[PDB]
Amino acid sequence: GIIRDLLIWLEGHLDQPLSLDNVAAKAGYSKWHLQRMFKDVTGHIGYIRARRLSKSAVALRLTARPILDIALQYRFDSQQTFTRAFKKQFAQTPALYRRSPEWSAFGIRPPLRL
DNA sequence: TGACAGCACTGAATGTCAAAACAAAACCTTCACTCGCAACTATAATGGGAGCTGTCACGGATGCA
Repeated sequence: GIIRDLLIWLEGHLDQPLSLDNVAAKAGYSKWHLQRMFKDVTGHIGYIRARRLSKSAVALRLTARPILDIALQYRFDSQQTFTRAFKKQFAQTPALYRRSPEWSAFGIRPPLRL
C-alpha cells in the first residue's frame, strides 16, 4: 500500500535533490526494509540508477547542452562514473550515441508505470 | 497474526593501470606563383632661377668705418 508515493516523485526527483537510499529512507521506513517492500511489488529500487541514466538521456538527444553538464545534472558522480554506468548499460560511448543519427531502445531502462 | 526494524550476504559497480582509438588541427615540411630586386639600352641634343615677397618696427647689437 504505502510506498506508491516513491514511484513518480522519483520521476520528478532524480534532479537537484541528491537522493541516496538514506535520503530514500526519508520515505518513512528504514534502509533495509524499503528494499523488499519495493521488491515484491516490482521485481526489480536503487531502477533509480536507470532513471538517472534514462533521465540523463533526455539531455543528450533532446537538449543542445554538451556532455559535461549531463554527468553532474542528474546526480551521477563524475564523467567517467557516468560513462562507467553508460558502457555497462548501453555499451556505447555517449559521444558515439548522440552523434549517431539513429537511436533505438537497446539499453534505456523504462520507467516503472507498474 | 500482525507490521515493520535493521543486521546478514551477494553481486554489481565503483575506482584502477593500460593501449585501443579521433580530432584541436597547431607545428612542420613541401611545391610553386608571384611579388621584388638588379642590370641594360649606343642620330644626338652641354650654366637654376620662378613666382613666391610686399616695404611692421623699436630697442638693441654688433660690425665697421
